[PDB]
Amino acid sequence: SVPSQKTYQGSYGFRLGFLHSGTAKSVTCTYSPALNKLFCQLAKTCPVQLWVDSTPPPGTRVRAMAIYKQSQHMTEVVRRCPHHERCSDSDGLAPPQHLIRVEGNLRAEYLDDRNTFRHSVVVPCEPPEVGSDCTTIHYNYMCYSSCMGGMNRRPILTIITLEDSSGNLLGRDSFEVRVCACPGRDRRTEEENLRK
Ligand SMILES: CCn1c2ccc(C[NH2+]C)cc2c2ccc(-c3cc(C)cs3)cc21
Ligand SMILES: [Zn+2]
Repeated sequence: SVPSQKTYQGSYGFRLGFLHSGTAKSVTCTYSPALNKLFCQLAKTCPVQLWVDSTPPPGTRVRAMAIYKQSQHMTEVVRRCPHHERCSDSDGLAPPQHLIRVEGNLRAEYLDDRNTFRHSVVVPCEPPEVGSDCTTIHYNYMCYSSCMGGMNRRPILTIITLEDSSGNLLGRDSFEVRVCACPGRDRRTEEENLRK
């Protein structure tokens, strides 16, 4: 009824990482460690790093899913709003209803869960390229947090799960997301509110 959001490194020491993009007015995606919150513009690239301490088996996958953060909305499926689900901006793979897309991975699979109706996007887990220390997935969020009839100003969390080939849990991490016009300014405002 509600997916777990408990952080779980598991046997492979799985966790996320984020770039340090700053808070200039021009920034399109920026992560706040103090808030555990990603701020991004609509349909812009959000790089999310995957870190492990040891190599998981072939066939391991990485799934992303959004849920509402507030308990009174947690059972509602997070989906694109009535406008954006009809705006014909598909990449030829993501269903138009899905909030979260993976950019530039032809092996991405999009699931409409037959029992919970929740949306998710899953890719094969891959090792870092030679010369790199981690692997990065590029996500896009396809509605604003404010979209009426959709998220409608309700905060969401993205849950990233490391899964075996059957879909069993190997690791879990999560972060709040705000999709907004000015992520740099909103990160500064919310960090100031937190300090106050
Ligand atoms: C989570 C992404 N990922 C990593 C992230 C950080 C580091 C540490 N670098 C210093 C190593 C790996 C790593 C090693 C192997 C694999 C895989 C191998 C196979 C066969 C499938 S995935 C994935 C990996
Ligand atoms: Zn929308």
